[PDB]
Amino acid sequence: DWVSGKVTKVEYWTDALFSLYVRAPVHPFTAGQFTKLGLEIDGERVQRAYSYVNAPGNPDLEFYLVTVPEGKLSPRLASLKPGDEVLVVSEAAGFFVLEEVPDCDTLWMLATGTALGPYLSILQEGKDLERFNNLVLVHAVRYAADLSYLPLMRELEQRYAGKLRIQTVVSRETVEGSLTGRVPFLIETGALEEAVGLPMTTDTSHVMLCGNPQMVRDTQQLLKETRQMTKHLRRRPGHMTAEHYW
Amino acid sequence: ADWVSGKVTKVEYWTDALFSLYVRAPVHPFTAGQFTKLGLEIDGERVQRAYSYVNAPGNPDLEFYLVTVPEGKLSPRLASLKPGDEVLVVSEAAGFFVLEEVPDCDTLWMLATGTALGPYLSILQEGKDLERFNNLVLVHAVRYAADLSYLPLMRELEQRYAGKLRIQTVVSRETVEGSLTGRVPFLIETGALEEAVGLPMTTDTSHVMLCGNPQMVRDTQQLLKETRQMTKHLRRRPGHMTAEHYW
Ligand SMILES: Cc1cc2nc3c(=O)[nH]c(=O)nc-3n(C[C@H](O)[C@H](O)[C@H](O)COP(=O)(O)OP(=O)(O)OC[C@H]3O[C@@H](n4cnc5c(N)ncnc54)[C@H](O)[C@@H]3O)c2cc1C
Ligand SMILES: Cc1cc2nc3c(=O)[nH]c(=O)nc-3n(C[C@H](O)[C@H](O)[C@H](O)COP(=O)(O)OP(=O)(O)OC[C@H]3O[C@@H](n4cnc5c(N)ncnc54)[C@H](O)[C@@H]3O)c2cc1C
Ligand SMILES: NC(=O)c1ccc[n+]([C@@H]2O[C@H](COP(=O)([O-])OP(=O)(O)OC[C@H]3O[C@@H](n4cnc5c(N)ncnc54)[C@H](OP(=O)(O)O)[C@@H]3O)[C@@H](O)[C@H]2O)c1
Ligand SMILES: NC(=O)c1ccc[n+]([C@@H]2O[C@H](COP(=O)([O-])OP(=O)(O)OC[C@H]3O[C@@H](n4cnc5c(N)ncnc54)[C@H](OP(=O)(O)O)[C@@H]3O)[C@@H](O)[C@H]2O)c1
Ligand SMILES: [Ca+2]
Ligand SMILES: [Ca+2]
Ligand SMILES: [Mg+2]
Repeated sequence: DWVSGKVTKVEYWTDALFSLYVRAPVHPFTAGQFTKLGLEIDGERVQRAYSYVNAPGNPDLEFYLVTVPEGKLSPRLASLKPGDEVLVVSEAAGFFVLEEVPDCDTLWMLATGTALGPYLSILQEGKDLERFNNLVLVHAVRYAADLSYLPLMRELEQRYAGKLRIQTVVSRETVEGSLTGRVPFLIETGALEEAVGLPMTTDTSHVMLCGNPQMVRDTQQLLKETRQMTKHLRRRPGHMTAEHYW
Repeated sequence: ADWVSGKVTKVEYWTDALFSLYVRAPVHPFTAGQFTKLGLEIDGERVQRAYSYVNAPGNPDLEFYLVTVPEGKLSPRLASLKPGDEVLVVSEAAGFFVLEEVPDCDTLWMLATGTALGPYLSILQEGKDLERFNNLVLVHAVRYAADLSYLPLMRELEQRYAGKLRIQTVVSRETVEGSLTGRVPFLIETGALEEAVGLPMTTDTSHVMLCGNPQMVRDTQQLLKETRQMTKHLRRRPGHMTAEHYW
């Protein structure tokens, strides 16, 4: 069921990255889930999926978006202003949630670009992570200026008091404090595990992968070929849980 | 890889973003459907990317159909080459997206998005070793009708194959006469593509080649597996679909 949402704020982080804040009578959701946003464009209802950034129970629904220049809906969401109406599906969907994650010593959460949101909702909620000894959050972007949620990421790192390790990855420039390259290369060379201080192996880890579908594909391929890791299904458990954004 | 120096003979733009790059270079003979790598020494590296030959093997005008990727590293630099510029070229082609790897079938379907039409154009311009296929289907899927850069070549090929080759163009963001509207998996699932071409896409009749946009390749393979019971092809474990992803 669609419901009418009210835009409270659009905040731009760069010329292309922005966060959209909404009030809408949605149902409770599980951290990691997504809903759909909708607008009427040229007489047609256009809808896309967007992950909740906010923890469940935060009434300020938050979405981390990138403007796709030739896209249908994202440039229109990008022009929303406080007070504008946006349609929101009241029932969330998705299985990219903690309750579906197998037990493991280390939960790796890998995200590209604007796909960070499910992890932020999970980590801001802060519940049901006791059974994991280690948490690792990796945000991979083109440029350091694209690390829009680095302040929250550092606050979360502080609050988890050493359980959560954060690592930023910047692929198109070299910046102090970040690894340079793409995630598959960084896994294969040992760079990511050296920087984080933890191994990513079948004996220790479960790996969640969110965002760029070619990154998800290539990382799963590499983990399968070199780490003997398998894709996870609820009915057929494995080491790798993925959510593709397109 | 043995790099050789190539000479740009021409860059020809078809739209603001689509162009063909023409090169002379001492490359080895290649098999139609294969690709080489082009390189420029820029940005403190030898930036190199794979590009499919559009030309038939034996055509000395090496031809590459490219799209300018807005924030891309190499494609905007290739797009600003001029006659007489040097471009580096790997002399030995690579790739298995070639006829000798295609299982026997009644109908060979060749589906391409965007600038991934090149391997099929090289195969179909060469025109050899297609006797074992009864029917050939060439599908070019693009966003806008203006993006059908090789439509005149496709029409001449359609004429020269005297009916053996069926061509269909697909345009996803507008409705234009002569083209189907939408995305290839949707056109397959509704029967519209097959109705337009007049041939079925089934495991009994077809092998399907998929070239270009990796999501389209992924989604088309998924649809065909789920609804036509097709499998991915490996030389050692034959199946019904052969893919070449462009990223
Ligand atoms: C479960 C799910 C959750 C999603 N969550 C988010 C989210 O939190 N934030 C978000 O920005 N998008 C998210 N997406 C993607 C989103 O649904 C849209 O596809 C995106 O907003 C583009 O829509 P569009 O109509 O503008 O472009 P379309 O014309 O529908 O899409 C065309 C192209 O947009 C590009 N694209 C789409 N999404 C992204 C992206 N995230 N980053 C970079 N390029 C992209 C791809 O190149 C794609 O081929 C999610 C998708 C799914 C399925
Ligand atoms: C076997 C093979 C054959 C290829 N043949 C061709 C060809 O004939 N013509 C061609 O234009 N490209 C072709 N490609 C893609 C090509 O190698 C490059 O990736 C492309 O030119 C962009 O390079 P870049 O340095 O500009 O971009 P990068 O910054 O290195 O790439 C980033 C992004 O560019 C986009 N992109 C890459 N290729 C394409 C494409 N073809 N269409 C749309 N978006 C794209 C994707 O979004 C990709 O993530 C081929 C790739 C392979 C593996
Ligand atoms: N200029 C910018 O910084 C910027 C920022 C946001 C959005 N945009 C616009 O929006 C689009 C880009 O969105 P985005 O940058 O947020 O997302 P993106 O293109 O998915 O890039 C996110 C990250 O994923 C990496 N990646 C891509 N393919 C990969 C693969 N196969 N394996 C591993 N890693 C891979 C990229 O590395 P690579 O860098 O090597 O691709 C990058 O670090 C473009 O249309 C662009 O115009 C631009
Ligand atoms: N003016 C233009 O329209 C134009 C044309 C060429 C190049 N460009 C630029 O170059 C890039 C686009 O290049 P391109 O148009 O050559 O290639 P592309 O984005 O790969 O699109 C080629 C075709 O693939 C289809 N497709 C995409 N994802 C699919 C999927 N999951 N399943 C099935 N089909 C799918 C597209 O349909 P959809 O339309 O539904 O995505 C389109 O018909 C952008 O940066 C763009 O700005 C612009
Ligand atoms: Ca608040
Ligand atoms: Ca795209
Ligand atoms: Mg890309």
